[PDB]
Amino acid sequence: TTIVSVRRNGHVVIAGDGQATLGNTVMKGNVKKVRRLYNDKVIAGFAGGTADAFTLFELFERKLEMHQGHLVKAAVELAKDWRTDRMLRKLEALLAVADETASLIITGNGDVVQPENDLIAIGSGGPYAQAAARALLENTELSAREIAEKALDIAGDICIYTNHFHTIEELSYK
Amino acid sequence: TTIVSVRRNGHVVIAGDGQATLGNTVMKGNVKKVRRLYNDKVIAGFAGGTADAFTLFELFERKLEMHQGHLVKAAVELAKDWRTDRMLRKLEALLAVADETASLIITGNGDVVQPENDLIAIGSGGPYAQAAARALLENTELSAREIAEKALDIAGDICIYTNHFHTIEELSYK
Amino acid sequence: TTIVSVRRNGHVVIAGDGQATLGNTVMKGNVKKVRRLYNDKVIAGFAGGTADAFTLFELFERKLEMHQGHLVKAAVELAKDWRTDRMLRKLEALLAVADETASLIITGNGDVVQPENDLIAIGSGGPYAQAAARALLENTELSAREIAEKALDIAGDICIYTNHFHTIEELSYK
Amino acid sequence: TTIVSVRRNGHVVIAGDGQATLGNTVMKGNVKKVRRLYNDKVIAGFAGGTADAFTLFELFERKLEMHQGHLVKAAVELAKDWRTDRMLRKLEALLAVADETASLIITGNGDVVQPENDLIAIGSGGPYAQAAARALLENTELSAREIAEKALDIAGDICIYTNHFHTIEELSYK
Amino acid sequence: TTIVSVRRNGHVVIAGDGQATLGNTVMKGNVKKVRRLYNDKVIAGFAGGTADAFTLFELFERKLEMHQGHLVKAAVELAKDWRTDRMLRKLEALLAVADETASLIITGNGDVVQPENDLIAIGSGGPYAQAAARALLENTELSAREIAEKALDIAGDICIYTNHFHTIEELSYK
Amino acid sequence: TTIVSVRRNGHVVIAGDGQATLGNTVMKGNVKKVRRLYNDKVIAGFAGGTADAFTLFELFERKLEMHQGHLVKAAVELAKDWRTDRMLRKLEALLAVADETASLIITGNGDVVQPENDLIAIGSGGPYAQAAARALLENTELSAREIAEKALDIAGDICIYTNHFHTIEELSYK
Amino acid sequence: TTIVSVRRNGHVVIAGDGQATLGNTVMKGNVKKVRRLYNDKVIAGFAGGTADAFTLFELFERKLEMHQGHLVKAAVELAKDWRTDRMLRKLEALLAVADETASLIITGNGDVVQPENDLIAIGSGGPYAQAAARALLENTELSAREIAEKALDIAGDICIYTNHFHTIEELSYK
Amino acid sequence: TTIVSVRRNGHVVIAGDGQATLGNTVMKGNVKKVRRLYNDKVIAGFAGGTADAFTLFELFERKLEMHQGHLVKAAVELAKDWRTDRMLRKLEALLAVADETASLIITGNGDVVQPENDLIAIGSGGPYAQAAARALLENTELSAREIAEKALDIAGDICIYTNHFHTIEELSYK
Amino acid sequence: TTIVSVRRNGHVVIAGDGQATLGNTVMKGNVKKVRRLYNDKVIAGFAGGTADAFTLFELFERKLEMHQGHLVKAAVELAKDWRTDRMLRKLEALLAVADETASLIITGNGDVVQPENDLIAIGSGGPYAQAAARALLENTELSAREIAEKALDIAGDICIYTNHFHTIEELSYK
Amino acid sequence: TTIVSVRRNGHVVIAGDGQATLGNTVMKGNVKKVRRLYNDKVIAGFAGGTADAFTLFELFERKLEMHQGHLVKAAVELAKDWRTDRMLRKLEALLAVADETASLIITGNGDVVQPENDLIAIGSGGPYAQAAARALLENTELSAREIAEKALDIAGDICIYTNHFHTIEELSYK
Amino acid sequence: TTIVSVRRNGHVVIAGDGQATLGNTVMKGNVKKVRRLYNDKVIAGFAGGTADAFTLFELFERKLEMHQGHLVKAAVELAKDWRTDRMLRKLEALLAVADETASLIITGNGDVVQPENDLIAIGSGGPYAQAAARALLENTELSAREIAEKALDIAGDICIYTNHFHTIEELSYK
Repeated sequence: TTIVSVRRNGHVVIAGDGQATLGNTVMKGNVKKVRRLYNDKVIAGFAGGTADAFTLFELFERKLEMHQGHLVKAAVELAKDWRTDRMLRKLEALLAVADETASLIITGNGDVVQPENDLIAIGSGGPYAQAAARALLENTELSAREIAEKALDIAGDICIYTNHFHTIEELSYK
Repeated sequence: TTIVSVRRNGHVVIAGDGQATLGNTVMKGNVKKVRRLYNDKVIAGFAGGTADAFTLFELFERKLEMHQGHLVKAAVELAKDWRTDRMLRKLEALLAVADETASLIITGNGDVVQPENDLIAIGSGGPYAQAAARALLENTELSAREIAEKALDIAGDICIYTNHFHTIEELSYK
Repeated sequence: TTIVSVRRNGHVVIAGDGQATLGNTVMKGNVKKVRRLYNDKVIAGFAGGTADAFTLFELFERKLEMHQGHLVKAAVELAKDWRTDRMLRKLEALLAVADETASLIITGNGDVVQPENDLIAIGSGGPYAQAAARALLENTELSAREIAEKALDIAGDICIYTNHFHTIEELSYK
Repeated sequence: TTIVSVRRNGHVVIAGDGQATLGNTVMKGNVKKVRRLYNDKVIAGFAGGTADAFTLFELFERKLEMHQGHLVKAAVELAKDWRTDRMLRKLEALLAVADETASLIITGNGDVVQPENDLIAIGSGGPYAQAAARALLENTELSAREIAEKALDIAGDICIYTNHFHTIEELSYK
Repeated sequence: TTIVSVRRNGHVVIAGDGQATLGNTVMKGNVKKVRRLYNDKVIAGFAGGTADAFTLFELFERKLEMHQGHLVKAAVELAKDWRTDRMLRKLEALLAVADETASLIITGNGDVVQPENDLIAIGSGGPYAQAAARALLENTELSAREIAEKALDIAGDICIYTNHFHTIEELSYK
Repeated sequence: TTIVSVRRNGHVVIAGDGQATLGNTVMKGNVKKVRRLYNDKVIAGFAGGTADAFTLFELFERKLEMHQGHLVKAAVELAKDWRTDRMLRKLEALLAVADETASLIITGNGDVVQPENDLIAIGSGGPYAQAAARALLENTELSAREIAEKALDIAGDICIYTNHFHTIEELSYK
Repeated sequence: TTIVSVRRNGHVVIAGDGQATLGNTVMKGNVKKVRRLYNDKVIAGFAGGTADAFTLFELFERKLEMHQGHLVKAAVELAKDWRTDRMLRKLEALLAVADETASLIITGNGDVVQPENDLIAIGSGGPYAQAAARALLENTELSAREIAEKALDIAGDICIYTNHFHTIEELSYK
Repeated sequence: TTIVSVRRNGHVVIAGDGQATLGNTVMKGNVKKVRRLYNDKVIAGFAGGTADAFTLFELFERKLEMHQGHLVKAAVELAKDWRTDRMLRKLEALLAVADETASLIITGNGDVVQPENDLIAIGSGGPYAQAAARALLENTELSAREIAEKALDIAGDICIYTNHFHTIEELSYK
Repeated sequence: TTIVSVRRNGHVVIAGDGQATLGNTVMKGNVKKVRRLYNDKVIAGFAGGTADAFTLFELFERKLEMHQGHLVKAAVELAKDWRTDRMLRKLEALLAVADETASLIITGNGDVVQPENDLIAIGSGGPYAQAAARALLENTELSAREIAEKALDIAGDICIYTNHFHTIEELSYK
Repeated sequence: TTIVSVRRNGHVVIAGDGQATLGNTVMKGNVKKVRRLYNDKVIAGFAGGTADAFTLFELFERKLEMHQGHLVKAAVELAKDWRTDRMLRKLEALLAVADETASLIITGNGDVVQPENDLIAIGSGGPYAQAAARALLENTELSAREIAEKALDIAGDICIYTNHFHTIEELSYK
Repeated sequence: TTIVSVRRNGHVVIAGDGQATLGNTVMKGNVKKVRRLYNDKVIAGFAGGTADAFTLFELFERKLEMHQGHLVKAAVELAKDWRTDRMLRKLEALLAVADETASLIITGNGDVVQPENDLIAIGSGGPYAQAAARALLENTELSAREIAEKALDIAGDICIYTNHFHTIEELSYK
């Protein structure tokens, strides 16, 4: 799976493919890896278990209620619980979550990372996506969405675990 | 890679995809895995190294000169040399080779196998292809080529190491 | 083992084989892998412990009583407790469950999955069944049952862990 | 160890050898691997720890008190507890248990298996015993006991972890 | 990563690089590895989870409030809870913390360590920094800062996991 | 390391970085990975032993003298001896070689490969270069050189085994 | 073992420690790891077997006779033979060799490396030595010998496989 | 690390080196591995974690309060708790502890060992120390301290994980 | 280590050696592996932690007080708590315990074992003792003691983990 | 397999069992592991391959022709060839060979061993046999043959890879 | 095994133990590890194959005849052929050889080594001997012999692979 987030001109997106792999075979090709949270004010993508994600995203909206939409703070409370809690600790996922404020990554290792230009590329195909996203951001006037999409397809072309089915969520605050 | 051979009504084909994988990434998407040998009277596909194949196919045409096109005999002489010879022994490939006479597999283990209905499906995607080829052969009046193709695409859909680029070689003796 | 579900024309089936393996030998050849549930309105197949099964399917029916036949909801509840309950967590299986509404998979991870066309193929022989089910579904008029069947035999013919003993549970609705 | 159960003409037996192996050496040659439970109405054999078995068999008689001798039901309650309970989970054994009703296997994996003709053959020598038991059941008019015994000796001859010391328990309901 | 502390002439620094690695690729190049604490009387560098850090440094300040700036004591308290608390135990990091009093390391093992000359060099690039810090400290008049710097660049020049983005937190006292 | 070749508008380049790694440290930062050959009519990049290189590129030029600049043919000859000669077999590398005719890869396996659009990206940083080269090639008018460059920096920015020292060998023909 | 070569002001040195380690114990503390070759015009150090080195250095003087003291050329002929020859291939060492012309490393992988300022640091302690050598070269007016020595001692202090026994060979061409 | 205890003529000592090793590098050279406990009436050395030791030694003084300085009894209570307690169980150290009564070793395996002449030599260098201590005790009239010291240095000379920094604690009861 | 029990003519002994090993060296040569219990009516040998032992044998005596010398019963109780109690579970050993009644083994698994002729041989040298004890028992009139002895020396002569220091605890009854 | 040689009163024997084990199963129970060589003047047993032995014993008779029956000399010539020769090196066996002169072992490691009293016990059951043989030799007036036999049976009783089928060869020179 | 050489006051000895081990048991207890050579002017000890030895020591004497007693030279010749000759290469051992001139080690690697004070300690018990030899050599007036002896016993007392059977070969010269 590959998940890409690009942010440009009051527009931030999160795109992901839809391949689920079991060993050396495709189990499902249309997994929805990107969704909306917190009255649609937040976009998010995840690598790994769907139910695992469902649980982590729910908790996140929760932490968000507790910090008035402050992305980062609620983001850390989750990176906090995630590593402490005996149950959450067992969960396995890679969260990519964004809003008008900022974009960031959330790992089970109690980490909240905010890459260089809010450019996120997680998943087995992450780096390939990042590489293309980078090339495009710095040499074309393309939109966030256009980049996320063209980047993700490139990833899809190189990464054996990423396909071409997409799901995109956008956020405009301009 | 997946290679499928189907034989129906004086028509025998050999189809293969074109993915070359390095670790978890696609190195090349249009590898030509099927070709012609012996004044076009023989069709052949291979899993593994291209140069490796080139060497083994050359020798095969050779063995064919030595047995007047007798597929099987020349096939075994190759399965013979392949395991004995200090150099060939190092080669690694999976040969699928056919003519109007019969279709067969040739392994470095000095094996020449002729599956149940001349139906061959080698490669990481082999079984998936075989399964579809089987379903189609026994429930539709489709041509060899149609089956090889539809089977290969199915393989391509399931196998993470097989793509949708095809190369087909057909032989009509009707 | 191999479990295949197929829904075509107001008919939806679940078919499984009967091999129980241990190491490299067959412990049992007639295991019942497909049963009925919720006053025979729901069908289901399972890969795993026979008792494991008996506890999950019971709980399911239970969840169905709590959501009046709403397949999905109960399904999500089950997958919900399954990954939470300290007792249920140790249980291991692969339920394939379906009714006139929809077909779907439940994995101990807590995932409820709805494959592309209500086509389910779980178990080591899973993909070989899928491959053949797909090929039949897209190139013949055969009935949902006939497909599960033929697919399953093909699975059993390739998978060293799947045999030819079958169990089918159909369901007509239109 | 090898444990064989055969049932023929209102006569069901359970036979087992008596070897205990430590690494590559025989630690004990007369281990009693078969015994009686529930006012002698039930026969049982076990592969693995003696104390482990003692604990599991005790609980089983218990579950039997709770289900009026209903073998199967009490059998599952045990396959249930066995996988759930934090303590039992650590136990390691393979239970073979029979009565006039039916014979079955009970694994720590929450499994209760009833082989094809109530023919059970568990243990490193299981398959060899099964193979002989099968040959004898279908080609001679021999008693359950005669088969169990001759089968077990054959196992003993082939399996390096099974000896020729026997313990048999029989049950006649004719 | 690489964290270097150096104390010479009433000046004590902590300098770290900014590389975040995952597998064989760079996830982030500008991580803030060195921050300030206890009303900016204390400096500190950390190798590990960004949130992990945020929880430890907070607790530290907390411990400092309980021992009025007594670096060491608070440091021992922190290392004390860290290996005891069921939540804190799962946290993983490497704090380098220091003030005019003394410089020191705190490891999740519960160790508070005071290296030979308040010279700290933690992280995969640790020793290459040490090696160069030592060489500068013993053969030049350079300032504490200048050393941490130069040392760190040298570290980044050798360590595949350390880069040239820096973060320095000085402290003058005399 | 990372070697990128790119051919656009009668211009074809080969660009490589200069990092030499050993374990987790940098042994050299300025290795010359791209040189010229055949009286400067041919360009080439190589990943591997510096002497290894020196023997292969020499032999190549030699093969070119035997096929009057026919890139491909010489290339096949080289790949031919390389897998045969008892001395050459032990040599390990990855040549990327190209001229106005065509660009291509030669692997010790004996393979001569011509990637989709004369786009070559070999080395651990290979795919990150590819990903970015592809993105630039398909969304900007940039020159072949400019792409190799930018691509390579992006590679070096992600790959822990690739740096920013470059070596470029262009070639104009039209 | 650690071997350091520094070159400054018409003065080039090669210093090495003298520890030989067997498992976790010191077998010998005064191994002579540096010596002179080719009528004293060449200095050299080696990591690994003494006899192994003796053989490789002999051959090197030989190759030197064949190339009129041309260090580099003779250096490559050795990196050539070393990887080809069936006997030499088995040898295991790391050669560091210098003259007034230049300093370089010679590996069994058919590699001849000339680090950035003729600064060589091979051996388990290599990097630590390099780091100190670097710090000293760029911040003090110290001689080659002084650096090699102070660097080597630092290495010795950090590397568990390097001691403080030294052997130095110098070369003055000023 | 190496820890040696020798007892001769109403004089018992405990000597240890001060090396802390991280992988293949020296992290600290002056670790204090020997200390005093219980109003100075008890001497003690430890191999492993400092904080780990701190915790175990504290508890030991405690157990000592509970058994009126009876070394052995309090020693066993600690070997008792150490293996039982869920927390202590995780601790890792090797205790060497002595008083005028006797000297002994205390392992996490619930073991309290009193070597042949109160001669203790634990740590990676233990055996080498023991060997020298033995030679000296039985062939010279040297004091406990002299032996501990000369033995420890020998260890230090042979063991790659032991240095020459010492800490000694003596006890005179004559 | 090696523990041998032998009962012949109203005499029953337990004999063990004294080697304590760690890695490939001898930590102690005089460990007391055989002691007395229950007001010296019962003898016993143990392989394992010295403190571990001290806790088990105490509990045993305790159990004996609860079943008036009924060796077996107490033995079963001990083996019962041993595998249940959360504290006792972590304890590891091998008790050989016996009296005029009977001889037997107790393993942390919870097993109480009575070997063929009250002949016990536990420990790495176990079988070599058994082999010799058996040979003496069946071909000579030697006393129970004399056998344990001679057997044990033979054990010590073969087993690298067993020495010639002995501890014997006899018992006459008739 | 177990092979025992005993020599007493001008009588020397070689006894061996007859089990051949494949994995965990008995493949053959009457393998002849002992035979005669050199006009019956020499007795011999072997552990391992039969054909392997056949080849080694043939060569031995040969070496014997070349050294006039001098056991030892011819024995070493074989231990010589065995390790040198490119073909013999691949052979795997354990030779036990005796004559009136002396008994000895011959390993592929170029070793010729003459145990303490010409007492040989090789094979997985070797030690158990040796232990019994020892006990018997030093406490009974039994013949060589009686010991070899009783020892071998004991081995057979303990060793899971040795059975009770025997082959004995004796030699009387009195 | 353990071989100790010690030269003090015109006396030089070589002493070895006699244990031959295989797995975890003793195959022989009286192996002769120290012999004489070159018309008894030279002494030597060896760790390894008994025949292996016999071939090396012979060749040595041979080399000595070619360099008139020049220990070192012959020693270098031996180490020279040893790593070259296709036959000798497979031989494995550890010669310790010495005369009035000097003492030294020869390893199959081709190394001739002269340890610090003609003190040799090879074999698994090597360092424990060294440790004690050093301690005696530096703190007592004992003779070379007496040291080798005492050292060796100490070795045998610690090393599980070394025993107390000795073989000493002295040499007086002054």
